[PDB]
Amino acid sequence: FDCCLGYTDRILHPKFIVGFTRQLANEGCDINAIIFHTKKKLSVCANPKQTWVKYIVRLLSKKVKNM
Amino acid sequence: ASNFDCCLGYTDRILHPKFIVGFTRQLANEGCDINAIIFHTKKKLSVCANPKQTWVKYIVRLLSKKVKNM
Repeated sequence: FDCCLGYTDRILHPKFIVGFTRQLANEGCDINAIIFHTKKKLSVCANPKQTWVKYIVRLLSKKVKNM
Repeated sequence: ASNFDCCLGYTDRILHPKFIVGFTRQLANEGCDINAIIFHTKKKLSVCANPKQTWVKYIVRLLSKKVKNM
């Protein structure tokens, strides 16, 4: 994605996610977004304020501590 | 589908947090030889980084804390 202009409505499970990128408003794009990177080598634009989005990011972060 | 582009080693060049916009985790238990943190940048040039290093752990934690507050 160059800029996310809209968001997915489909909740993903944490096991499917290998990473994320943050898009910030006024840093090249007009809205904020979390871009999830999946095990299928696809990406998904997600609403940063949604619970499931924060949940995946929290779990990814905790795993990195185990590394 | 294709096999993942494993990092085989880690950069020695520490990056400023302001240039890191995301990361992907590479896990040895998913078949690559080593664990790695693959940092993503605005230019789309990704960097292989050592998960045990302080500069890496800081940036991963910082991105995560910022996301929580968004």
